[PDB]
Amino acid sequence: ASKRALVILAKGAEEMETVIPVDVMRRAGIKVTVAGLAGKDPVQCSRDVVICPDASLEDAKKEGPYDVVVLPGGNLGAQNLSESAAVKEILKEQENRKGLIAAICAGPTALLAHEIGFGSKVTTHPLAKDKMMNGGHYTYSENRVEKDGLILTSRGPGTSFEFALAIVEALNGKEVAAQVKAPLVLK
Amino acid sequence: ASKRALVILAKGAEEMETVIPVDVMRRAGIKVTVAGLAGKDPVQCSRDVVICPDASLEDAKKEGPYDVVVLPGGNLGAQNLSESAAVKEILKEQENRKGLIAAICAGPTALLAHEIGFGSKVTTHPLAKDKMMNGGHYTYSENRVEKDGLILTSRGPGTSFEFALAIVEALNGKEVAAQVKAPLVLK
Repeated sequence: ASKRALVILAKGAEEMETVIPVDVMRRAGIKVTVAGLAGKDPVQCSRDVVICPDASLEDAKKEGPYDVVVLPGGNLGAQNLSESAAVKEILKEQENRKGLIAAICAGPTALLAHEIGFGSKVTTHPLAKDKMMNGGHYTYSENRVEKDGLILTSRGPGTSFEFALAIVEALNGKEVAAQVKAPLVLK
Repeated sequence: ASKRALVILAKGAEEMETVIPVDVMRRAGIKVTVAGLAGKDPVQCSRDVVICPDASLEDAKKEGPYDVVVLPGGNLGAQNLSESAAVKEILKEQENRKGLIAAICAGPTALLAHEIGFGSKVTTHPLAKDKMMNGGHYTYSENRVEKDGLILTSRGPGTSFEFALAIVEALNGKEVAAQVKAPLVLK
């Protein structure tokens, strides 16, 4: 069967950090569901790009567990994710079932807000470090992509490809990741 | 005043090649208009990401000339751009007025279809080279970003950031490009 990914899209989400992983994972044969936090309506991203989610988080949630739950960054988007009880439940369940959780940029602060994976080595956008480290519940890393067990984090728009490919490797293996990477014309 | 950019969005367009330049240019203070080729309705991109254009190409066109006309890639999207008479007129006018034209991935083949900038040194996605070189109307380059005068081209999803930053430098200068680049956490 094909692995499945849940991407939670909220207003203020960084559109590059949303689209790059969605696109790359789909190139990997992963069944991706772009779930709107607020509902089924179009989401206005941080730089005003408007994306239409495949479904509402409420409905997507009802579609069994996913092999990975992806949290895009963007300050306002991360704040929305952090204040959502629905998101809290989803991450709690994913962590409990030992499923992968991937967050990029300011996205990881949602993990702190919902007390997810405390003790994990994580990274975030440089400007989100202080917020993420409030209380010292995680150990900080400057690696472009950081994967501590089932907690995978990344730094920003510029690390989106590395972040996406790391998720692909975790779900479908190194061979698939390399196959998907070549046509992208990356480094 | 602020520079203005026209991004032409067609069905099948590569969403990463569309969103990255739009986002980066907006970070640069450039007024960007995402114009839908088919109309004002949402556009289904190559990897099914659905983007809502700011306006129709027909209406965007009526909004005077732009400092840059951007053509995203994606095979099906490039084909749509190449078959559009509206696009032909827009590029002809931009070239005539000596305005910048930027195309990435398969996007440059739209230039060939509309006989734009013949004789220019250009690059495209590796798989689009043969189509672009039919007739030998351009000279090929393997540079990740190629800028020959007012014709700026790039190779693929993985060169999108370099492509966008090149456009920013061309419109607003090196200082602004560097300022916009730092927060992205690129190479």
